[PDB]
Amino acid sequence: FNWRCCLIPACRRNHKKFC
Repeated sequence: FNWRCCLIPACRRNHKKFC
């Protein structure tokens, strides 16, 4: 997982806060 989510749009949309 890591910040990979931050790079993925559909994921960072719900985990913007992660980054």
